[PDB]
Amino acid sequence: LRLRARKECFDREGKGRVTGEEWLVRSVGAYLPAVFEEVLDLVDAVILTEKTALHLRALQNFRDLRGVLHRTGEEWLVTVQDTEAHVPDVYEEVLGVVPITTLGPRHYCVILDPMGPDGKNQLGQKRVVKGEKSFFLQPGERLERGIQDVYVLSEQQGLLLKALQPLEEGESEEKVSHQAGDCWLIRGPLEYVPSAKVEVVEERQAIPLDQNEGIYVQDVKTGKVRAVIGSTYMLTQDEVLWEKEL
Amino acid sequence: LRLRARKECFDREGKGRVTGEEWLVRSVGAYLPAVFEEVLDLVDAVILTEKTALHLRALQNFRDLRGVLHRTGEEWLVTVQDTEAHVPDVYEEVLGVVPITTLGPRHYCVILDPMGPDGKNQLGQKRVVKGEKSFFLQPGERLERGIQDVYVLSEQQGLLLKALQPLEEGESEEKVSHQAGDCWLIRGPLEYVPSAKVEVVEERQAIPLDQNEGIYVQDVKTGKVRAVIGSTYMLTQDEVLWEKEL
Repeated sequence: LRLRARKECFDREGKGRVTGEEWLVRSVGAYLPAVFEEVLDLVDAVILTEKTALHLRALQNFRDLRGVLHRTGEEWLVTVQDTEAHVPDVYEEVLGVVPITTLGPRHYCVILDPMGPDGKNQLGQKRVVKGEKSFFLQPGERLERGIQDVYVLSEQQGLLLKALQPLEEGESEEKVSHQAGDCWLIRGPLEYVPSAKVEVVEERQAIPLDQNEGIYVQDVKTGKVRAVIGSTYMLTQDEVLWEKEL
Repeated sequence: LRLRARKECFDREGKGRVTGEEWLVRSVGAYLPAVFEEVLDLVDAVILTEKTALHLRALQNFRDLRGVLHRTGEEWLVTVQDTEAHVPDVYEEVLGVVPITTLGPRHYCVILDPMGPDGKNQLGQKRVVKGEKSFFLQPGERLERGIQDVYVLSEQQGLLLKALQPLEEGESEEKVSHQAGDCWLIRGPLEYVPSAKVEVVEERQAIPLDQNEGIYVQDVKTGKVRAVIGSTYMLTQDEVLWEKEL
Protein backbone atom coordinates (compact mmCIF):
# COMPACT_ATOMS: atom_id res chain seq x y z
CA LEU A 1 0.00 0.00 0.00
CA ARG A 2 1.62 3.18 -1.32
CA LEU A 3 1.33 6.20 1.01
CA ARG A 4 2.38 9.82 1.49
CA ALA A 5 3.23 12.05 4.46
CA ARG A 6 1.10 15.20 4.59
CA LYS A 7 2.94 16.30 7.74
CA GLU A 8 6.12 15.54 9.67
CA CYS A 9 5.56 12.56 11.98
CA PHE A 10 6.25 8.88 12.60
CA ASP A 11 4.49 6.08 10.70
CA ARG A 12 3.49 2.65 12.01
CA GLU A 13 6.71 1.43 10.40
CA GLY A 14 8.40 3.78 12.86
CA LYS A 15 10.41 5.54 10.17
CA GLY A 16 10.78 9.29 10.53
CA ARG A 17 8.46 10.85 7.98
CA VAL A 18 9.29 14.18 6.36
CA THR A 19 6.50 15.92 4.45
CA GLY A 20 5.91 14.53 0.96
CA GLU A 21 7.74 11.28 1.69
CA GLU A 22 6.38 8.07 0.18
CA TRP A 23 6.58 4.49 1.46
CA LEU A 24 5.25 0.95 0.97
CA VAL A 25 3.00 -0.96 3.36
CA ARG A 26 4.22 -4.56 3.36
CA SER A 27 1.43 -5.90 5.59
CA VAL A 28 -1.05 -8.34 4.06
CA GLY A 29 -4.80 -7.93 4.61
CA ALA A 30 -7.00 -5.04 5.69
CA TYR A 31 -5.13 -1.95 6.86
CA LEU A 32 -6.19 1.45 8.17
CA PRO A 33 -4.23 4.49 6.97
CA ALA A 34 -3.10 6.93 9.67
CA VAL A 35 -4.62 10.41 9.85
CA PHE A 36 -1.45 11.78 8.26
CA GLU A 37 -1.21 8.82 5.88
CA GLU A 38 -2.93 9.19 2.52
CA VAL A 39 -4.15 6.27 0.41
CA LEU A 40 -2.87 6.03 -3.16
CA ASP A 41 -3.05 2.54 -4.65
CA LEU A 42 -2.30 -1.15 -4.16
CA VAL A 43 0.98 -2.17 -5.77
CA ASP A 44 1.09 -5.69 -7.20
CA ALA A 45 4.34 -7.63 -7.20
CA VAL A 46 5.66 -8.27 -10.71
CA ILE A 47 5.51 -11.94 -11.71
CA LEU A 48 8.95 -13.54 -11.93
CA THR A 49 9.20 -16.83 -13.81
CA GLU A 50 12.53 -18.40 -14.77
CA LYS A 51 11.99 -17.03 -18.28
CA THR A 52 11.37 -13.51 -16.99
CA ALA A 53 13.16 -10.79 -15.03
CA LEU A 54 12.44 -7.29 -13.75
CA HIS A 55 14.72 -4.36 -14.53
CA LEU A 56 14.85 -1.59 -11.92
CA ARG A 57 16.54 1.75 -11.27
CA ALA A 58 16.96 3.74 -8.06
CA LEU A 59 15.40 7.20 -7.85
CA GLN A 60 17.70 8.01 -4.94
CA ASN A 61 19.62 6.35 -2.12
CA PHE A 62 17.91 3.55 -0.16
CA ARG A 63 18.09 -0.14 0.73
CA ASP A 64 16.21 -3.23 -0.47
CA LEU A 65 14.81 -6.05 1.67
CA ARG A 66 17.96 -8.04 0.91
CA GLY A 67 20.07 -5.19 2.27
CA VAL A 68 21.77 -4.17 -0.97
CA LEU A 69 22.27 -0.39 -1.09
CA HIS A 70 21.11 1.45 -4.21
CA ARG A 71 22.75 4.72 -5.25
CA THR A 72 20.93 7.07 -7.62
CA GLY A 73 20.93 6.04 -11.27
CA GLU A 74 22.00 2.48 -10.53
CA GLU A 75 20.26 -0.32 -12.42
CA TRP A 76 19.84 -4.01 -11.63
CA LEU A 77 18.06 -7.14 -12.82
CA VAL A 78 15.72 -9.00 -10.45
CA THR A 79 16.23 -12.77 -10.64
CA VAL A 80 13.83 -15.45 -9.36
CA GLN A 81 16.32 -16.63 -6.71
CA ASP A 82 15.74 -13.36 -4.90
CA THR A 83 11.93 -13.35 -4.93
CA GLU A 84 9.22 -15.18 -6.87
CA ALA A 85 7.52 -11.79 -7.16
CA HIS A 86 9.29 -8.61 -6.05
CA VAL A 87 7.28 -5.56 -5.02
CA PRO A 88 8.63 -2.31 -6.51
CA ASP A 89 9.65 0.42 -4.05
CA VAL A 90 8.67 4.09 -4.24
CA TYR A 91 12.28 4.82 -5.18
CA GLU A 92 12.58 1.75 -7.40
CA GLU A 93 11.51 3.03 -10.81
CA VAL A 94 10.71 0.07 -13.05
CA LEU A 95 12.09 0.15 -16.59
CA GLY A 96 10.45 -3.08 -17.68
CA VAL A 97 10.42 -6.86 -17.84
CA VAL A 98 13.50 -8.52 -19.35
CA PRO A 99 12.91 -11.83 -21.17
CA ILE A 100 15.66 -14.45 -20.90
CA THR A 101 18.01 -14.89 -23.85
CA THR A 102 18.19 -18.62 -24.51
CA LEU A 103 20.72 -20.11 -26.91
CA GLY A 104 20.78 -23.31 -28.94
CA PRO A 105 23.83 -25.55 -29.48
CA ARG A 106 24.18 -23.96 -32.91
CA HIS A 107 23.40 -20.49 -31.58
CA TYR A 108 25.63 -17.71 -30.26
CA CYS A 109 25.32 -13.98 -29.58
CA VAL A 110 27.52 -10.89 -29.37
CA ILE A 111 26.81 -8.60 -26.43
CA LEU A 112 27.68 -4.95 -26.99
CA ASP A 113 29.39 -3.32 -24.01
CA PRO A 114 29.62 -6.48 -21.86
CA MET A 115 29.17 -6.06 -18.11
CA GLY A 116 32.48 -5.69 -16.29
CA PRO A 117 33.61 -7.01 -12.89
CA ASP A 118 33.05 -3.45 -11.67
CA GLY A 119 29.36 -3.71 -12.53
CA LYS A 120 29.77 -0.80 -14.92
CA ASN A 121 29.27 -1.29 -18.66
CA GLN A 122 32.44 -1.59 -20.75
CA LEU A 123 32.05 1.03 -23.48
CA GLY A 124 33.40 0.28 -26.95
CA GLN A 125 33.67 -3.46 -26.39
CA LYS A 126 31.76 -6.64 -27.22
CA ARG A 127 31.58 -10.23 -25.99
CA VAL A 128 30.62 -13.43 -27.80
CA VAL A 129 28.59 -16.04 -25.90
CA LYS A 130 27.75 -19.63 -26.84
CA GLY A 131 27.10 -23.13 -25.49
CA GLU A 132 23.34 -23.37 -24.97
CA LYS A 133 23.65 -20.71 -22.29
CA SER A 134 20.46 -18.93 -21.25
CA PHE A 135 20.76 -15.52 -19.62
CA PHE A 136 19.00 -12.22 -19.07
CA LEU A 137 20.73 -9.26 -20.70
CA GLN A 138 22.58 -6.94 -18.33
CA PRO A 139 21.39 -3.32 -18.42
CA GLY A 140 22.87 -1.12 -21.14
CA GLU A 141 23.70 -4.19 -23.21
CA ARG A 142 22.31 -5.23 -26.60
CA LEU A 143 22.92 -7.83 -29.31
CA GLU A 144 24.46 -6.82 -32.64
CA ARG A 145 22.30 -9.08 -34.81
CA GLY A 146 20.24 -11.20 -32.44
CA ILE A 147 21.65 -14.68 -31.84
CA GLN A 148 23.74 -15.60 -34.88
CA ASP A 149 23.71 -19.26 -35.94
CA VAL A 150 26.96 -21.23 -35.65
CA TYR A 151 28.68 -21.77 -39.00
CA VAL A 152 28.79 -25.55 -39.20
CA LEU A 153 30.91 -26.61 -42.17
CA SER A 154 32.24 -29.70 -43.93
CA GLU A 155 35.47 -30.52 -45.76
CA GLN A 156 33.86 -29.27 -48.96
CA GLN A 157 32.95 -25.99 -47.23
CA GLY A 158 35.23 -23.18 -46.08
CA LEU A 159 35.05 -19.70 -44.57
CA LEU A 160 37.51 -16.84 -45.02
CA LEU A 161 38.46 -14.84 -41.91
CA LYS A 162 40.23 -11.56 -41.17
CA ALA A 163 41.97 -10.23 -38.06
CA LEU A 164 40.28 -6.91 -37.30
CA GLN A 165 42.21 -6.98 -34.02
CA PRO A 166 45.98 -7.68 -34.31
CA LEU A 167 47.88 -10.48 -32.54
CA GLU A 168 46.03 -13.62 -31.44
CA GLU A 169 48.57 -16.38 -30.74
CA GLY A 170 45.93 -18.01 -28.56
CA GLU A 171 42.16 -18.32 -28.95
CA SER A 172 42.50 -19.15 -32.67
CA GLU A 173 41.77 -22.80 -33.45
CA GLU A 174 45.12 -23.06 -35.24
CA LYS A 175 46.79 -21.25 -32.32
CA VAL A 176 48.56 -19.01 -34.85
CA SER A 177 49.14 -15.27 -34.44
CA HIS A 178 48.19 -12.88 -37.24
CA GLN A 179 48.97 -9.31 -38.27
CA ALA A 180 46.01 -6.94 -38.41
CA GLY A 181 44.00 -7.06 -41.63
CA ASP A 182 45.38 -10.31 -43.06
CA CYS A 183 43.05 -13.00 -44.40
CA TRP A 184 43.02 -16.77 -43.93
CA LEU A 185 40.60 -19.56 -44.86
CA ILE A 186 39.28 -22.17 -42.43
CA ARG A 187 38.00 -25.58 -43.53
CA GLY A 188 37.21 -29.04 -42.18
CA PRO A 189 34.49 -31.33 -40.78
CA LEU A 190 33.53 -28.97 -37.95
CA GLU A 191 31.26 -26.19 -36.72
CA TYR A 192 32.81 -22.77 -36.21
CA VAL A 193 31.99 -19.40 -34.68
CA PRO A 194 33.58 -15.98 -35.26
CA SER A 195 35.61 -14.59 -32.37
CA ALA A 196 35.17 -11.10 -30.94
CA LYS A 197 38.38 -10.13 -32.72
CA VAL A 198 38.32 -12.01 -36.03
CA GLU A 199 35.57 -11.31 -38.57
CA VAL A 200 34.11 -13.41 -41.40
CA VAL A 201 34.76 -12.18 -44.95
CA GLU A 202 33.48 -14.75 -47.45
CA GLU A 203 32.36 -18.37 -47.63
CA ARG A 204 34.40 -20.55 -49.98
CA GLN A 205 32.27 -23.19 -51.69
CA ALA A 206 33.01 -26.64 -53.11
CA ILE A 207 34.58 -26.70 -56.56
CA PRO A 208 34.07 -30.17 -58.08
CA LEU A 209 36.83 -31.38 -60.39
CA ASP A 210 37.91 -34.47 -62.33
CA GLN A 211 40.93 -35.67 -64.29
CA ASN A 212 41.69 -33.53 -67.34
CA GLU A 213 39.61 -30.72 -65.86
CA GLY A 214 40.25 -27.69 -63.66
CA ILE A 215 40.28 -23.91 -63.44
CA TYR A 216 42.72 -21.05 -63.86
CA VAL A 217 43.55 -19.22 -60.63
CA GLN A 218 45.92 -16.49 -59.51
CA ASP A 219 48.08 -15.90 -56.45
CA VAL A 220 47.33 -12.25 -55.65
CA LYS A 221 50.26 -12.00 -53.23
CA THR A 222 52.68 -12.43 -56.13
CA GLY A 223 50.48 -12.35 -59.23
CA LYS A 224 51.13 -16.03 -59.87
CA VAL A 225 48.52 -17.34 -62.31
CA ARG A 226 48.32 -21.14 -62.69
CA ALA A 227 45.80 -23.74 -63.86
CA VAL A 228 44.76 -26.12 -61.08
CA ILE A 229 43.39 -29.44 -62.38
CA GLY A 230 42.50 -33.00 -61.42
CA SER A 231 41.13 -33.53 -57.92
CA THR A 232 38.57 -31.17 -56.39
CA TYR A 233 40.23 -28.08 -54.94
CA MET A 234 38.85 -25.23 -52.86
CA LEU A 235 40.64 -21.90 -53.26
CA THR A 236 43.15 -20.98 -50.57
CA GLN A 237 43.21 -17.73 -48.60
CA ASP A 238 44.59 -15.59 -51.42
CA GLU A 239 44.00 -17.36 -54.75
CA VAL A 240 41.27 -15.91 -56.95
CA LEU A 241 39.65 -16.96 -60.25
CA TRP A 242 41.62 -15.97 -63.34
CA GLU A 243 40.06 -15.52 -66.77
CA LYS A 244 41.36 -16.98 -70.03
CA GLU A 245 41.36 -14.79 -73.16
CA LEU A 246 41.24 -16.62 -76.50
CA LEU B 1 14.86 24.78 -2.40
CA ARG B 2 16.06 27.94 -4.15
CA LEU B 3 15.61 31.15 -2.13
CA ARG B 4 16.32 34.89 -2.09
CA ALA B 5 17.13 37.50 0.56
CA ARG B 6 14.70 40.43 0.55
CA LYS B 7 16.62 42.02 3.42
CA GLU B 8 19.98 41.79 5.17
CA CYS B 9 19.89 39.03 7.80
CA PHE B 10 20.99 35.51 8.72
CA ASP B 11 19.40 32.38 7.25
CA ARG B 12 18.86 29.03 8.98
CA GLU B 13 22.06 27.96 7.25
CA GLY B 14 23.66 30.70 9.33
CA LYS B 15 25.30 32.35 6.33
CA GLY B 16 25.31 36.14 6.28
CA ARG B 17 22.67 37.18 3.77
CA VAL B 18 23.04 40.39 1.77
CA THR B 19 19.96 41.64 -0.08
CA GLY B 20 19.30 39.83 -3.36
CA GLU B 21 21.49 36.87 -2.45
CA GLU B 22 20.38 33.40 -3.52
CA TRP B 23 21.03 30.01 -1.91
CA LEU B 24 20.04 26.33 -1.94
CA VAL B 25 18.17 24.48 0.79
CA ARG B 26 19.74 21.03 1.06
CA SER B 27 17.26 19.68 3.63
CA VAL B 28 14.95 16.86 2.54
CA GLY B 29 11.22 16.97 3.33
CA ALA B 30 8.81 19.74 4.29
CA TYR B 31 10.43 23.10 4.99
CA LEU B 32 9.12 26.50 6.03
CA PRO B 33 10.67 29.57 4.39
CA ALA B 34 11.72 32.38 6.74
CA VAL B 35 9.86 35.70 6.69
CA PHE B 36 12.76 37.19 4.73
CA GLU B 37 13.14 34.03 2.64
CA GLU B 38 11.18 33.87 -0.60
CA VAL B 39 10.12 30.64 -2.30
CA LEU B 40 11.19 30.13 -5.92
CA ASP B 41 11.27 26.50 -7.04
CA LEU B 42 12.42 22.98 -6.24
CA VAL B 43 15.67 22.11 -7.99
CA ASP B 44 16.05 18.48 -9.06
CA ALA B 45 19.48 16.87 -9.12
CA VAL B 46 20.62 15.99 -12.63
CA ILE B 47 20.78 12.24 -13.25
CA LEU B 48 24.35 10.96 -13.57
CA THR B 49 24.81 7.53 -15.13
CA GLU B 50 28.21 6.19 -16.17
CA LYS B 51 27.30 7.11 -19.75
CA THR B 52 26.40 10.68 -18.79
CA ALA B 53 28.04 13.75 -17.25
CA LEU B 54 27.04 17.28 -16.27
CA HIS B 55 28.95 20.31 -17.51
CA LEU B 56 28.97 23.35 -15.21
CA ARG B 57 30.34 26.89 -15.03
CA ALA B 58 30.77 29.24 -12.08
CA LEU B 59 28.88 32.53 -12.10
CA GLN B 60 31.27 33.87 -9.47
CA ASN B 61 33.54 32.71 -6.65
CA PHE B 62 32.27 29.99 -4.29
CA ARG B 63 32.88 26.45 -3.05
CA ASP B 64 31.25 23.08 -3.79
CA LEU B 65 30.29 20.39 -1.28
CA ARG B 66 33.57 18.64 -2.07
CA GLY B 67 35.46 21.81 -1.18
CA VAL B 68 36.83 22.63 -4.63
CA LEU B 69 36.94 26.40 -5.16
CA HIS B 70 35.39 27.78 -8.35
CA ARG B 71 36.60 31.06 -9.83
CA THR B 72 34.40 32.96 -12.28
CA GLY B 73 34.26 31.55 -15.80
CA GLU B 74 35.74 28.21 -14.79
CA GLU B 75 34.18 25.07 -16.25
CA TRP B 76 34.19 21.47 -15.06
CA LEU B 77 32.67 18.06 -15.79
CA VAL B 78 30.70 16.26 -13.08
CA THR B 79 31.57 12.55 -12.93
CA VAL B 80 29.56 9.81 -11.21
CA GLN B 81 32.32 9.16 -8.65
CA ASP B 82 31.53 12.54 -7.14
CA THR B 83 27.74 12.18 -6.88
CA GLU B 84 25.12 9.90 -8.41
CA ALA B 85 23.06 13.07 -8.90
CA HIS B 86 24.57 16.50 -8.26
CA VAL B 87 22.32 19.43 -7.39
CA PRO B 88 23.23 22.63 -9.30
CA ASP B 89 24.12 25.68 -7.20
CA VAL B 90 22.76 29.21 -7.69
CA TYR B 91 26.21 30.17 -8.97
CA GLU B 92 26.67 26.92 -10.89
CA GLU B 93 25.26 27.72 -14.32
CA VAL B 94 24.61 24.48 -16.18
CA LEU B 95 25.74 24.31 -19.81
CA GLY B 96 24.37 20.84 -20.44
CA VAL B 97 24.72 17.08 -20.22
CA VAL B 98 27.85 15.57 -21.78
CA PRO B 99 27.48 12.04 -23.22
CA ILE B 100 30.50 9.73 -22.90
CA THR B 101 32.68 9.21 -25.96
CA THR B 102 33.20 5.46 -26.25
CA LEU B 103 35.71 3.97 -28.69
CA GLY B 104 35.96 0.59 -30.38
CA PRO B 105 39.18 -1.39 -30.92
CA ARG B 106 39.13 -0.15 -34.52
CA HIS B 107 38.09 3.36 -33.48
CA TYR B 108 40.11 6.47 -32.62
CA CYS B 109 39.46 10.19 -32.30
CA VAL B 110 41.34 13.49 -32.57
CA ILE B 111 40.59 16.00 -29.82
CA LEU B 112 41.05 19.64 -30.81
CA ASP B 113 42.78 21.73 -28.15
CA PRO B 114 43.47 18.86 -25.72
CA MET B 115 43.23 19.63 -22.01
CA GLY B 116 46.60 20.51 -20.49
CA PRO B 117 48.08 19.67 -17.08
CA ASP B 118 47.24 23.28 -16.18
CA GLY B 119 43.55 22.58 -16.72
CA LYS B 120 43.50 25.23 -19.41
CA ASN B 121 42.81 24.30 -23.04
CA GLN B 122 45.84 24.09 -25.32
CA LEU B 123 45.00 26.35 -28.26
CA GLY B 124 46.18 25.36 -31.73
CA GLN B 125 46.88 21.74 -30.82
CA LYS B 126 45.26 18.33 -31.19
CA ARG B 127 45.53 14.89 -29.59
CA VAL B 128 44.78 11.44 -30.99
CA VAL B 129 43.16 8.86 -28.69
CA LYS B 130 42.64 5.12 -29.20
CA GLY B 131 42.44 1.75 -27.46
CA GLU B 132 38.77 1.21 -26.63
CA LYS B 133 38.98 4.15 -24.26
CA SER B 134 35.70 5.73 -23.16
CA PHE B 135 35.76 9.30 -21.91
CA PHE B 136 33.70 12.46 -21.56
CA LEU B 137 35.01 15.38 -23.61
CA GLN B 138 36.76 18.11 -21.63
CA PRO B 139 35.21 21.57 -21.99
CA GLY B 140 36.27 23.60 -25.02
CA GLU B 141 37.26 20.41 -26.83
CA ARG B 142 35.77 18.89 -29.98
CA LEU B 143 36.47 16.08 -32.46
CA GLU B 144 37.66 16.87 -35.98
CA ARG B 145 35.61 14.20 -37.74
CA GLY B 146 33.94 12.16 -35.02
CA ILE B 147 35.74 8.91 -34.18
CA GLN B 148 37.71 7.87 -37.27
CA ASP B 149 37.98 4.14 -37.95
CA VAL B 150 41.43 2.53 -37.72
CA TYR B 151 42.97 1.80 -41.12
CA VAL B 152 43.45 -1.96 -40.95
CA LEU B 153 45.47 -3.12 -43.95
CA SER B 154 47.00 -6.24 -45.49
CA GLU B 155 50.16 -6.94 -47.47
CA GLN B 156 48.22 -6.19 -50.65
CA GLN B 157 47.10 -2.86 -49.19
CA GLY B 158 49.14 0.27 -48.51
CA LEU B 159 48.71 3.86 -47.34
CA LEU B 160 50.83 6.88 -48.26
CA LEU B 161 51.77 9.27 -45.45
CA LYS B 162 53.24 12.77 -45.18
CA ALA B 163 55.04 14.59 -42.37
CA LEU B 164 53.07 17.79 -41.81
CA GLN B 165 55.20 18.26 -38.70
CA PRO B 166 59.00 17.89 -39.21
CA LEU B 167 61.29 15.49 -37.32
CA GLU B 168 59.85 12.34 -35.77
CA GLU B 169 62.70 9.92 -34.99
CA GLY B 170 60.40 8.29 -32.46
CA GLU B 171 56.66 7.57 -32.53
CA SER B 172 56.84 6.39 -36.17
CA GLU B 173 56.44 2.62 -36.51
CA GLU B 174 59.67 2.50 -38.52
CA LYS B 175 61.34 4.76 -35.94
CA VAL B 176 62.69 6.88 -38.80
CA SER B 177 62.91 10.68 -38.82
CA HIS B 178 61.54 12.65 -41.76
CA GLN B 179 61.88 16.14 -43.21
CA ALA B 180 58.68 18.20 -43.35
CA GLY B 181 56.48 17.53 -46.38
CA ASP B 182 58.09 14.30 -47.58
CA CYS B 183 55.97 11.27 -48.46
CA TRP B 184 56.36 7.59 -47.61
CA LEU B 185 54.19 4.50 -48.07
CA ILE B 186 53.31 2.05 -45.30
CA ARG B 187 52.31 -1.57 -45.95
CA GLY B 188 51.97 -4.93 -44.21
CA PRO B 189 49.60 -7.30 -42.38
CA LEU B 190 48.59 -4.75 -39.74
CA GLU B 191 46.14 -2.09 -38.61
CA TYR B 192 47.36 1.50 -38.57
CA VAL B 193 46.30 4.92 -37.32
CA PRO B 194 47.49 8.39 -38.37
CA SER B 195 49.55 10.27 -35.80
CA ALA B 196 48.85 13.84 -34.69
CA LYS B 197 51.82 14.92 -36.81
CA VAL B 198 51.73 12.69 -39.89
CA GLU B 199 48.76 12.85 -42.27
CA VAL B 200 47.34 10.34 -44.76
CA VAL B 201 47.62 11.23 -48.45
CA GLU B 202 46.45 8.30 -50.58
CA GLU B 203 45.70 4.58 -50.31
CA ARG B 204 47.79 2.38 -52.58
CA GLN B 205 45.84 -0.62 -53.84
CA ALA B 206 46.83 -4.12 -54.96
CA ILE B 207 48.17 -4.40 -58.50
CA PRO B 208 47.92 -8.05 -59.62
CA LEU B 209 50.62 -9.23 -62.01
CA ASP B 210 51.88 -12.39 -63.71
CA GLN B 211 54.87 -13.50 -65.76
CA ASN B 212 55.21 -11.63 -69.06
CA GLU B 213 52.95 -8.89 -67.71
CA GLY B 214 53.42 -5.60 -65.88
CA ILE B 215 53.08 -1.83 -66.05
CA TYR B 216 55.18 1.19 -66.93
CA VAL B 217 56.03 3.42 -63.98
CA GLN B 218 58.17 6.48 -63.32
CA ASP B 219 60.46 7.59 -60.51
CA VAL B 220 59.39 11.21 -60.02
CA LYS B 221 62.44 12.01 -57.87
CA THR B 222 64.69 11.50 -60.90
CA GLY B 223 62.28 11.03 -63.81
CA LYS B 224 63.27 7.38 -64.13
CA VAL B 225 60.66 5.58 -66.22
CA ARG B 226 60.82 1.76 -66.20
CA ALA B 227 58.51 -1.19 -66.90
CA VAL B 228 57.90 -3.34 -63.83
CA ILE B 229 56.80 -6.89 -64.68
CA GLY B 230 56.35 -10.40 -63.31
CA SER B 231 55.28 -10.68 -59.67
CA THR B 232 52.59 -8.42 -58.19
CA TYR B 233 54.02 -5.06 -57.19
CA MET B 234 52.49 -2.14 -55.31
CA LEU B 235 53.90 1.29 -56.17
CA THR B 236 56.48 2.72 -53.79
CA GLN B 237 56.34 6.16 -52.17
CA ASP B 238 57.30 8.11 -55.29
CA GLU B 239 56.68 5.94 -58.36
CA VAL B 240 53.67 6.87 -60.48
CA LEU B 241 51.95 5.33 -63.53
CA TRP B 242 53.60 6.17 -66.85
CA GLU B 243 51.77 6.10 -70.17
CA LYS B 244 52.99 4.42 -73.36
CA GLU B 245 52.56 6.26 -76.68
CA LEU B 246 52.41 4.08 -79.80
